[PDB]
Amino acid sequence: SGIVPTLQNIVATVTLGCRLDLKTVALHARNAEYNPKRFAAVIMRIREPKTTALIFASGKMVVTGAKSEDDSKLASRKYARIIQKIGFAAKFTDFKIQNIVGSCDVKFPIRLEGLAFSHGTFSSYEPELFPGLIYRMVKPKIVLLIFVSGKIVLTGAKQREEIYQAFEAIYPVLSEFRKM
DNA sequence: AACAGTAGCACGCTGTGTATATAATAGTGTGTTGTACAGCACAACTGCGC
Repeated sequence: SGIVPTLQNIVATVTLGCRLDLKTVALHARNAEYNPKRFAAVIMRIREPKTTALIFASGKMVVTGAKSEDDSKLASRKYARIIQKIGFAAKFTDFKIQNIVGSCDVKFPIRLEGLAFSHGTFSSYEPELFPGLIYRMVKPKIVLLIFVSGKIVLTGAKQREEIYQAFEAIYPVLSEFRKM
């Protein structure tokens, strides 16, 4: 082994606590998009940490694109400050990470059909529909996308340890189904 | 007759469908409920006439 998964995307939610006028928000923000007809939220962005926020009239906000939990909270506080600077009585509350995505490379090809047959109740593999095997782990409850190349995607985690836990649990199985 | 330029065709590369999680919230679609409108031979009935 020796491989440890790399975090790729962190999704979080934040309650600003006050109602927002989206045209005002979009108008005053330096990096905003807002087309009511397409989606009901201002799509705001900041350069550091590089992230994207979906800002709603209710004052709720979704922050995505961060590569670390630190970066997620940091960028979230920053978006909240922007809203304040524009003039609303916003508050940075209820910061919570909802989804963590990770990925790695085991460095060997995998026999997906064998794995799907062996771990049938957790696996779903339809190569004509999507080339990767969808593995639904029980403990921890994580979803893994397994590819012939040996590249692995882990998602559905609320905490970093779950990403790490799942990979540790899957590695022996990937080894059992290697090609070379 | 030869050379240069322009147009057309073919090939290669980049971008967007499929799948995973996860939050946000008002809309859109579907289903259900309510209201309104549109071959014998003999056996029995029944029908007609006295």
